[PDB]
Amino acid sequence: KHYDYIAIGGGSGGIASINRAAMYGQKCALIEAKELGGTCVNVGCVPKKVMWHAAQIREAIHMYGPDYGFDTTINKFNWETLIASRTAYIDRIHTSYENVLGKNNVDVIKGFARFVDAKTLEVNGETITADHILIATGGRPSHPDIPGVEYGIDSDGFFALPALPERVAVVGAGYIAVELAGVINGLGAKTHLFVRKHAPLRSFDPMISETLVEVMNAEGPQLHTNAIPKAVVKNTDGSLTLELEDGRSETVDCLIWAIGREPANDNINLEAAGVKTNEKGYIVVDKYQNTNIEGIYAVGDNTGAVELTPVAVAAGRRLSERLFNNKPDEHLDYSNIPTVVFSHPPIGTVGLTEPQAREQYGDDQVKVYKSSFTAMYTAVTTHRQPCRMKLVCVGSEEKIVGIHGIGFGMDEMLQGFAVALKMGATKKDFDNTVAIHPTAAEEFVTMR
Amino acid sequence: TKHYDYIAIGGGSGGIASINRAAMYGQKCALIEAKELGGTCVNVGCVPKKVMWHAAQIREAIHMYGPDYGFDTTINKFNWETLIASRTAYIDRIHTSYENVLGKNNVDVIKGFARFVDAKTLEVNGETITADHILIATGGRPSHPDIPGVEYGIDSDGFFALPALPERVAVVGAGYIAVELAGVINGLGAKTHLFVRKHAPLRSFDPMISETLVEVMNAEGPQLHTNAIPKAVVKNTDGSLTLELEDGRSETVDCLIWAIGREPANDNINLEAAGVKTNEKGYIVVDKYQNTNIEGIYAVGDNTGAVELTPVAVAAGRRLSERLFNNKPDEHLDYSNIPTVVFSHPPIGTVGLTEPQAREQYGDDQVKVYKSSFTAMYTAVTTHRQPCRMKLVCVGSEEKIVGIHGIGFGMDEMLQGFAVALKMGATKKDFDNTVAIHPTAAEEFVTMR
Ligand SMILES: Cc1cc2nc3c(=O)[nH]c(=O)nc-3n(C[C@H](O)[C@H](O)[C@H](O)COP(=O)(O)OP(=O)(O)OC[C@H]3O[C@@H](n4cnc5c(N)ncnc54)[C@H](O)[C@@H]3O)c2cc1C
Ligand SMILES: Cc1cc2nc3c(=O)[nH]c(=O)nc-3n(C[C@H](O)[C@H](O)[C@H](O)COP(=O)(O)OP(=O)(O)OC[C@H]3O[C@@H](n4cnc5c(N)ncnc54)[C@H](O)[C@@H]3O)c2cc1C
Repeated sequence: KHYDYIAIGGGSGGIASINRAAMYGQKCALIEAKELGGTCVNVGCVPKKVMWHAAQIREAIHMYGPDYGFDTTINKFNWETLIASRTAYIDRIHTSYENVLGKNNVDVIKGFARFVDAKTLEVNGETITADHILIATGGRPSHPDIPGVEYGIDSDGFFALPALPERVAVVGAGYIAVELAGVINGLGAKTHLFVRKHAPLRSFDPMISETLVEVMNAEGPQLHTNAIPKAVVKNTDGSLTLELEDGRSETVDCLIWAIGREPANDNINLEAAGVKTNEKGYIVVDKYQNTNIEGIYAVGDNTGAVELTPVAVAAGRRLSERLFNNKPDEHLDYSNIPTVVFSHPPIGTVGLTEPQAREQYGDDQVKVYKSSFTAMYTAVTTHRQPCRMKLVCVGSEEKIVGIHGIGFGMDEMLQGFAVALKMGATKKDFDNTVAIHPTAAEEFVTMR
Repeated sequence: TKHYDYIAIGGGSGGIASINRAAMYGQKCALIEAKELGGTCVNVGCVPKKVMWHAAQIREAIHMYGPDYGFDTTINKFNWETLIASRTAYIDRIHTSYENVLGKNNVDVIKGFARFVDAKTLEVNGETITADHILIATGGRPSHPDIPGVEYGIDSDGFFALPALPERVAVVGAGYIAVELAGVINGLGAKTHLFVRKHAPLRSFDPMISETLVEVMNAEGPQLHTNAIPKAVVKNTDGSLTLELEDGRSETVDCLIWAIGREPANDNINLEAAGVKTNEKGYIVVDKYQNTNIEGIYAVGDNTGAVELTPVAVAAGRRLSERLFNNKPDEHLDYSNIPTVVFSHPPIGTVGLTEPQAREQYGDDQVKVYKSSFTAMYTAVTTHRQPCRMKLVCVGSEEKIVGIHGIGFGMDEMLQGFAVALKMGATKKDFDNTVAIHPTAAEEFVTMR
């Protein structure tokens, strides 16, 4: 069959790009091998945040509730109820995506697509062709090459767990590892986080990784630094022992590898089409998401750009705007992208870390404002938690170039500040806005 | 007589903020406070109210949302004395923090009630003190209706003094304080009734907000009673109270809270002696710079009739001290586009014009509204789904944003940054060119179509 536009992959980039193209009168197909919504709906953003809210409830009950006067017994934590509630919600989201594609008159093809040539794809026996093809195949979890690697599960396997294990080891140091260790610790399992160097989230502003270690030392998970996995041994009683190169070992009931992800660009016969990948296997794209082959584009996690859904969505929509709505220079600016990590406590960051701003503008130019306070929710309890915020300003005008915070409230406060940063906010702009009291967010507009 | 450069009558939000900033530029200052430092906000307002909102959030997490997340829990005991002890200890720590700053600033704090002797002289505890600049920042107090049995009701000060949680509670009023208190008390488990005089609470807020709030109250409490005009309160034989309305409806509760309004506390300090003029409602009249009619006397905060919020008293007090003592002859607070959060169930955040106000001021042809409505993800997996509704109000070709309104989980922390953007003159394009953060409620404002 022939189409104007085909997107291979029904994840964040594929759905956003095909719906926007279909609005401009293009006849479109979307090929998806598994579930609509991709990694973020099914094994990513959405089920992760439900599990985070579940940890938050268990912490309100068990950790903070006693100092607020609530003596509570958790009679049972029914894991199947939570998974059944999470699954029904994701099923409702699937139905909504289908409804939107249908209204848009997009043909959804369920199957695994491979290139025959630059303009031709085979899917389920059938051959289809199009003048514009978007490869938005995402990625998948990496696994280390060590003895016993196969006794560990990865983030996909975490969402498929039948019960919460008693003792859990999470290996990795990026935001996924930190979020999963934070959620599993919050639900009551004995949780260990193993990072290779001295702290998780090493690329984040120092204030953020410092505070997170602080919190972890006070409330779990148990952090183990300088940990290089060497082997995993399955024990007679079925437990696992993770061996570190330095001789340390830990015996857990479940081990999750959360070391990194790799691109899923490999069994689709890119060779036929002549699309060039880079060393790491990412599809190489220019500013405009163009591959080396005229008429083939890539967006999302398979291009090696930052691995976030809003980025695959925004790049995918701007691409359909360029191709089909004659906006020849439309493209995503990949700077000043806001990130929230659903750690305990949450992290929000946009712009340059203080080290980056100093390297780029010089210490002479950089003024940093910082605030450290106890989160009001925790201030009346014996489990007080820090909240730390930093504004990084450059020049005499103190133009804001980085906003960073860790503490309750960071997840919802950051979006509006990211709009202000994108507009070119100076410290004066923030100070001239009246605070909202009592909130964590008013700290950014009353820094001195 | 002791003589000061600057004296503030009232140690609450505006008095403390103004005196500290004056003291920073070397002015010798006195602060007179008749009760506790921090004023209404610290002692019977912002701070204890938010601590009780958190306690209602924890009881809702245990009792309402937790079972659908798989937690089967028994609340063995809700110890109110423990909650009140934690709350009170926290406020005592804040009193100490204020004392520390004022002390480091060499401000003389006088505990007693001040009254004017003439335009430059105050008497406090039999002593006389004088100053070249006097700031009246006396705040306000709860109003009470003039009807039989009003004294069987308490007001919001009395709420923070409750010795226990009553089983049945009536809150009478329709503004943000009645709404917050009724949602907290309901969240804490009491049978709660909210009585409003017309069709909905928060009638001055954008219609989307009062509408959604009614929906939520009808689904999860408090019980809302509209067109309610209190006629009398009867104390019954058993101790309960029956509130009787003008149209003949009646309700028997164990506690009744008046949260109908607040009046200025400007009536017992002998303003006459100083020559200061107040308006019909008893507020002190000030200009753009917080000047009263008497040269050298100024007023800020709730006793001027401006918007009754702590950040506004603070910002106007600090800018007044900059204008007077740090050579900024034009410094003053812009009272437009002040953001507000209401800690209702769910919270509300608003800044700028409501859709009605924007249509009246700019005409229907100029106004473009964008709206979004969805289920809060926290509640979406439970049997107690709660709406989240958001609205951007835009004007002109450029779609300049003039109002941002929302009700739903997350509105309390997301609004500050969008208020900065609105203050910067943001258009809908500026929100649209910012990359979203997923999954949040706040990303809805940058992806509206
Ligand atoms: C545990 C976890 C948590 C995360 N949390 C967040 C978060 O909270 N916020 C956030 O912004 N980001 C989050 N992310 C990242 C986000 O999920 C990704 O960045 C986003 O999904 C990437 O979009 P995409 O379009 O590139 O690919 P994907 O969503 O991965 O989708 C690609 C689709 O291609 C399909 N497919 C692959 N090859 C073929 C083929 N040849 N034929 C047909 N179909 C094919 C796949 O089945 C898949 O559905 C998270 C990721 C993980 C793993
Ligand atoms: C229940 C409730 C909840 C609220 N919640 C919020 C909120 O969450 N956020 C928010 O921004 N605002 C909130 N407010 C509003 C806020 O509390 C007020 O706007 C703020 O306190 C006003 O500051 P002020 O300086 O004008 O007066 P106040 O804080 O009231 O202080 C005035 C002070 O003057 C003292 N005084 C009076 N007369 C004399 C005298 N002659 N001599 C000596 N001392 C005297 C009083 O004892 C008092 O301490 C709330 C108010 C209430 C009642």
